[PDB]
Amino acid sequence: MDIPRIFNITESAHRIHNPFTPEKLATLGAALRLEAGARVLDLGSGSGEMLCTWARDHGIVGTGIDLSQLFTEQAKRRAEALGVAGQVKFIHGDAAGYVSDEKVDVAACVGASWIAGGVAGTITLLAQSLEPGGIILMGEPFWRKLPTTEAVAKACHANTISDFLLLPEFLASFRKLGYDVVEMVLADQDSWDRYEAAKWLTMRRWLDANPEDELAEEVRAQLSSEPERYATNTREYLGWGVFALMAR
Amino acid sequence: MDIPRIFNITESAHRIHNPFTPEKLATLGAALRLEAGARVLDLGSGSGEMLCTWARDHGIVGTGIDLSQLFTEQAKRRAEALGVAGQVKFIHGDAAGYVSDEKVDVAACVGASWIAGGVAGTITLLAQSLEPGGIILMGEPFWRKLPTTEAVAKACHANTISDFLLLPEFLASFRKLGYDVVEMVLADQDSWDRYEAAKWLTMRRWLDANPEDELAEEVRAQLSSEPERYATNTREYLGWGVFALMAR
Amino acid sequence: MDIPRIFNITESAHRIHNPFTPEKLATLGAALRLEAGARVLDLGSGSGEMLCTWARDHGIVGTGIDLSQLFTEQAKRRAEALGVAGQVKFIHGDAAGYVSDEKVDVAACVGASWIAGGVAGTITLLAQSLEPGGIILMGEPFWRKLPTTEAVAKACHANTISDFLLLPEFLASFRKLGYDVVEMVLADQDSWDRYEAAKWLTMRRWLDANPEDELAEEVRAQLSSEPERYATNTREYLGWGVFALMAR
Amino acid sequence: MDIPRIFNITESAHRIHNPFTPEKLATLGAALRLEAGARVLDLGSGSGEMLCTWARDHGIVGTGIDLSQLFTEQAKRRAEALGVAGQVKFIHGDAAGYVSDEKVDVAACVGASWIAGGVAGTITLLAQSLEPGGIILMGEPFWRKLPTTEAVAKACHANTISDFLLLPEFLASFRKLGYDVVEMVLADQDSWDRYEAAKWLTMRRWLDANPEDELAEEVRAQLSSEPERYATNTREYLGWGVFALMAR
Amino acid sequence: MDIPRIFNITESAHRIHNPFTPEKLATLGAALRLEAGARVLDLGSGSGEMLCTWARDHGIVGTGIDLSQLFTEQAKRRAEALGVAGQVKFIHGDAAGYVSDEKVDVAACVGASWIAGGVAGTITLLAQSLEPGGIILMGEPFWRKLPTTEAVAKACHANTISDFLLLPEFLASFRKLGYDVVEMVLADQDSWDRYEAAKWLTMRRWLDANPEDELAEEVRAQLSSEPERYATNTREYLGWGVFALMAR
Amino acid sequence: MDIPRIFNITESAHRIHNPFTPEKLATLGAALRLEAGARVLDLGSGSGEMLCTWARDHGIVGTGIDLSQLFTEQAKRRAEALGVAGQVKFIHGDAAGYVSDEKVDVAACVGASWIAGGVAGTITLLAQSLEPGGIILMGEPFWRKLPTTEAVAKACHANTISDFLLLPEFLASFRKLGYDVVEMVLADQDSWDRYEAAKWLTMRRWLDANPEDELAEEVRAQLSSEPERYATNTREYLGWGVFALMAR
Ligand SMILES: Nc1ncnc2c1ncn2[C@@H]1O[C@H](CSCC[C@H](N)C(=O)O)[C@@H](O)[C@H]1O
Ligand SMILES: Nc1ncnc2c1ncn2[C@@H]1O[C@H](CSCC[C@H](N)C(=O)O)[C@@H](O)[C@H]1O
Ligand SMILES: Nc1ncnc2c1ncn2[C@@H]1O[C@H](CSCC[C@H](N)C(=O)O)[C@@H](O)[C@H]1O
Ligand SMILES: Nc1ncnc2c1ncn2[C@@H]1O[C@H](CSCC[C@H](N)C(=O)O)[C@@H](O)[C@H]1O
Ligand SMILES: Nc1ncnc2c1ncn2[C@@H]1O[C@H](CSCC[C@H](N)C(=O)O)[C@@H](O)[C@H]1O
Ligand SMILES: Nc1ncnc2c1ncn2[C@@H]1O[C@H](CSCC[C@H](N)C(=O)O)[C@@H](O)[C@H]1O
Ligand code: NA
Ligand code: NA
Ligand code: NA
Ligand code: NA
Ligand code: NA
Ligand code: NA
Repeated sequence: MDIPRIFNITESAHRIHNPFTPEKLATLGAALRLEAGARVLDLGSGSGEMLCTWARDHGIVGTGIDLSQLFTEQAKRRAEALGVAGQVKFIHGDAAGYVSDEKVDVAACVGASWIAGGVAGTITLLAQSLEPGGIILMGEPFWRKLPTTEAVAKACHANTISDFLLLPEFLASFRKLGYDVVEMVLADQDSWDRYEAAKWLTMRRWLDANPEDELAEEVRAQLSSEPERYATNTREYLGWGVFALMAR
Repeated sequence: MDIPRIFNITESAHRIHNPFTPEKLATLGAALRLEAGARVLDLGSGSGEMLCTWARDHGIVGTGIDLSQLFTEQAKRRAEALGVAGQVKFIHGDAAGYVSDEKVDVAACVGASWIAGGVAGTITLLAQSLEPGGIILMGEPFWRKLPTTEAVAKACHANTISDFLLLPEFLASFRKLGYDVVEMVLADQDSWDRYEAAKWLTMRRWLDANPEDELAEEVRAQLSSEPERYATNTREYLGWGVFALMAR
Repeated sequence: MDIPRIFNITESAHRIHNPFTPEKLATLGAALRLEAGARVLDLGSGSGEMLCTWARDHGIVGTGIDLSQLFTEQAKRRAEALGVAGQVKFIHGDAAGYVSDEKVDVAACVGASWIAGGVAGTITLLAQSLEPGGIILMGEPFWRKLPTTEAVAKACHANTISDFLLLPEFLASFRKLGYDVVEMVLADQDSWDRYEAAKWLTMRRWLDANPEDELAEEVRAQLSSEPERYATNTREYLGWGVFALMAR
Repeated sequence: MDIPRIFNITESAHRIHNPFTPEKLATLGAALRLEAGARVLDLGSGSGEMLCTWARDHGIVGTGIDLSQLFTEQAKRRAEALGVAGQVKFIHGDAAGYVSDEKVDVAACVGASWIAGGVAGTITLLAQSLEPGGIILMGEPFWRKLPTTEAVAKACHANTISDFLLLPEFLASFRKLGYDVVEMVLADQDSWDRYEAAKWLTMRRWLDANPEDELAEEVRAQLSSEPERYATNTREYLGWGVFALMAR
Repeated sequence: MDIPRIFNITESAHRIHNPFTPEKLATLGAALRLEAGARVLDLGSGSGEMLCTWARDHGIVGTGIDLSQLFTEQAKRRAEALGVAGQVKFIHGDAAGYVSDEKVDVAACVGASWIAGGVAGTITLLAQSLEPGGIILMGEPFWRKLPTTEAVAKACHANTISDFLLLPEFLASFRKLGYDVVEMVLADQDSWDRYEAAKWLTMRRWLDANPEDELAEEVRAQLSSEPERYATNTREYLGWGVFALMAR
Repeated sequence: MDIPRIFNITESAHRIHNPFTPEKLATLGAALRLEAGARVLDLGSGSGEMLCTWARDHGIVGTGIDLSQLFTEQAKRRAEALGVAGQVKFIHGDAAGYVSDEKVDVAACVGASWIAGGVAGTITLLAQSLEPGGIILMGEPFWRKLPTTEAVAKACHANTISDFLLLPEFLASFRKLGYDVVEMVLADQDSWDRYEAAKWLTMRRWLDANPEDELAEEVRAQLSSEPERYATNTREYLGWGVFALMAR
């Protein structure tokens, strides 16, 4: 099995499947003070950009599990291209209930927390793989500012305003779970632009090539509506970041 | 050991050590559809009013653990007075890490969640005592409305506004923990008045009797300031309720 | 025929199918100054709680018509349980166009006014059964405060904001129909909680028992979303009450 | 002498001539921790509901003075009906300057403070009857929220906004007089509804019976206008409560 | 009998006794798609401008009843002046309870609904004269925008804000009565100016001619105050229109 | 081919298929200073009211293309009725890509700009038919005021708020295209009422005649909801006008 086809089409040219730039991803690697040889587990690892670049830049080793066949293949090509295939392994499969045999120094789920039914569930899962004194990484949305209506929330892929919290309350929610927040690297509007806008070029080039595809009608509708939807709703209201956690 | 002396002085005449009336407490018992013989565990059971009245009215049995020696003694006198000592047992002691040998149908912590380091920790503790298909009860504050300043928060015994959530987000926080909210009974302003205002009469009568006590100066200052503090801050801004939870 | 199955599932454990507590229902009985022997007609009588309790407490007699087979059966069991079956009769059927042969002192429709196509139509219908000098009872929603968006209205089971009025304008609407408002008993937030929150426990227990039912998917979705929806929309914005009317 | 006829007509069926329910009145009795044998003086005692019910429920004894002949007669019938005539005495007369020979444990004026020219004057009067260590009870209005215009104030039976204070400032005003506030029981909107709405049924039934009375025109005008006036002005803006005071 | 003298003085030179221009009145005639021979009943027909002009322009026939002797005489002169006396009949008298013997295609009350005690009563009366498939016309005020204070309402000849509704809620009120709104023609500020400002010239010319009349003092006061009152209150806040209704 | 059936049903009795009165349409003709013999092309000409009335009043000649068979037939009957069939020709067909052989003095698209994929596309198309020094006419919506939510936009037949602009920005958009705005005639609320309200009478009369039509259910739902929807959304927020353009 796989993820739905439309995601593979829309994000086929993304290295990072989230609102983070390469510069943010490198900032995060350095913020974690990763040492050579550190072991990383990444559940929902996308196209392996985090593991591949940290292997290259910090000498880490690790494993990435992802449900997408396409993105798994990209991750493997990426590790070859960077010269780090010896350090990082990519597995195509479902990461639900995944627990590592050898403990890791960093256990991450960067924007895939439905794997264990939400943020708390995912933290509990990742904790099972974690070396005492290690770090858990959660990549998650929050309100950059509070939407004025529930409709802005539904245009940001939530059901209600209560699905997300403003940053102080979101940070508080990790504390209330039992964790210290020990680091964080947040998206800014420019990093959101990178994630969203790149989909538009990808979609248009796909559409030009696939005018009689069963999905061409749907894609054409998305391409038409997305820039304005994104600018009106997401760009102003939706925050995102990676939060580093250690259990008290 | 015990709780600090000032709490015993201020609340010596309270049956319910929270912003709930007798009528709210009975509403809660009926809302839970308690059957005769149902087993209840109550961590931080106060003066045993919940266990004693539900024993009388619904035929439940149970155990209440409380750190206060005074309130434990009151709970035992209450059970005798109601004719339910055969059904409900009160233990003087620290409820931290308390796990029941026999499972219970209802496992409760009504305004004492620091016992396991917060709401999530306490839910996890209570779950260890719970019969499959049972209910967890959490009695907790939330924002009735959002304070306009951090100072209102500090006047409501929080450190920051982020310590509490508005009701929709608070309900969402239980869902995000993995629980369905299956019932709730909330304080209203009248029930808050019962909890707070009763302290003033108690304090004044204590003060009249104990003019040379080491605490008389402190109590005199509290009595003077409390009604206005309460009316300005708590009465308008601070919500409270009991939430009934079942793990999904 | 019957009402849709989902209502029978959700409300199977409700005595009162509206945002009124037992205490509100008793307040209403006393507010009407009901005399022993007074005759009451109740169209859309639910589980007969109003007729049964007023029979017990005030010595009234009457008839309740309801389309639900389940709720009719409950009403009949309730009258037996209270010792008032001699005083109150429950009929399973459609109350549209129902006119009593003997006149009544109180003719009521408590939250079922679609029976005669709305509030005005229902008042006109009930008037046909009414003794000169009798009282008409209408149980109806109104805006507790004005929603800020049409979406809050649609989340409160209206189509538009104009479907309901703020209380002064709603009271004015009865006056403009030709009636004096002679009494009223309104829901508060606690009574709304009783009506809504009780559905959640009922639904969860049903779901646990009926995992392969054709409705399990729908019920699971409702249970997940309802507490937050209710707290965000209904609890703050939607009013409800019973209004007592006499024609000028 | 007597009170004006219109008040006797409008309130002839009220047990409590203020925005308090029976449940609030009983809450107040218990909040005061009244002991059997405690002596109560009630100036402007209405229909004696406070004295009669506290005699029945707490074993108090006392005296109620009221200017209304009707309400005095009702109070005497009430004490007989409850079996407490031996404990409570009702006197028809003017309570201005009334000082008790035997001291009392509770000296009350519940919504009649014009007797001594206002709140401060009335407190000073009641203090003359009070046992050292006793409680003074004042039943008084305040702003539940601040009216936006002087016209809302005049529709709430004040002359100006400055006639009343918001609750914190009102509580402060007792402190500034020299008293600790030691307890309080406040009206809510439901208790206001009980007080106001009951007048409408009373008025309509009176009007039906007295179509050619000199007051029928005035009463008809009041009945027409009151529900909307009440809902627009009083229900949202006007607070009321009973405050228990002890001199510092 | 007649209407009070001051109205006859103020409006003696008006053809249309409402905030409608001739152009609005003609728009309304065409909007109703009146056919030659259609029968119209007009209760409170003023100076007969609606009947006379529709007779001339659409070939309708009809009857107008008005309580003013003056305005009845004007209506009769108007029908002669337009050459339509054969088509339209004006009757001086009270239109309360008026029911036509022959049914009509259009039954109208344009700003005189106190005749049957309000909008609903008047609709019910007009319905008695109506051919199945005919139209009822109601000319009524509503809030163009919501006044900020009750005083603006009293300056617009209402008692309270709740006397009128904003247009969406007003339209909803007809729907809730059982009627489809099938057409409407609304006043604008210019049509209000025509109705109000014309009174000022009339009043001044009357005053110049009648300096010792018993009403000269009152008229002088009105003339002085009206333009500013009108501009401050009515022109911005008060809406008006004619609504065409058909029973569902 | 044709337009969908529902439009033909709803607008069968409209001469002007837009929020313009006859008086606005005549104002526009005079504003353009049309000379006898001037040639006009009208793409999406509706029922030909613009061409027919300008032929009659200004002596213009022209051609109207419309996709509706019904509205084309009406246009031809209209030209006969006005005595201008010699001057104006109506063609049933698709106006997309339509370019005139003889140049015209006025090239118009009045509320049909989807013909060339929007305002800019339509201007470019019309320009191909235009005599140097001629005028292009575009009939288009804009925001009369900015909706407070995207839902108001969707209730005004847009997808997002960004679909339309406030008038200054809308006028700027023509300037930014390369055109001077040389004249304009805008709808007001009364002209919107004419366009929308007339649909309600048409729909009701259709419904009365066609109770078993496949569309009766849909039409009944529209008739019920439209007046309130229109008053809440369109009447206050949606602007419309005809803008006269000359290329710089
Ligand atoms: N059950 C599952 N197990 C593993 N991966 C899953 C999954 N469900 C979804 N995914 C993957 O979760 C990812 C979410 S996008 C984030 C990917 C990556 N962390 C990055 O930032 O680039 C997708 O790559 C998708 O393929
Ligand atoms: N570590 C601990 N173990 C058990 N009880 C504790 C405790 N720390 C505080 N408490 C108790 O927690 C209670 C908080 S007040 C709430 C008490 C009770 N549930 C009621 O509603 O009336 C106090 O009674 C206090 O004695
Ligand atoms: N046409 C109809 N005739 C009679 N009852 C109807 C009906 N349509 C719906 N109902 C009933 O109307 C009720 C609405 S709920 C309110 C029920 C009751 N008055 C109470 O307050 O508890 C339901 O019990 C439903 O069964
Ligand atoms: N001068 C006076 N002396 C005694 N009673 C007076 C008075 N002037 C007014 N009253 C009484 O003051 C009362 C005010 S209403 C409040 C009555 C009562 N405390 C209750 O809550 O029900 C009326 O009963 C009226 O008769
Ligand atoms: N009881 C009654 N019966 C008939 N006409 C009445 C009436 N009471 C008032 N009127 C008339 O109602 C009218 C209100 S003014 C509106 C008049 C007319 N429809 C127009 O628009 O011009 C006045 O002409 C007044 O004379
Ligand atoms: N492709 C197309 N070619 C020509 N006319 C079209 C069209 N698509 C829609 N229309 C027409 O465009 C019109 C939009 S309504 C406006 C019509 C006219 N200008 C008036 O103001 O009255 C309708 O008459 C419809 O029939
Ligand atoms: Na940036
Ligand atoms: Na309350
Ligand atoms: Na309450
Ligand atoms: Na209440
Ligand atoms: Na105008
Ligand atoms: Na206008």
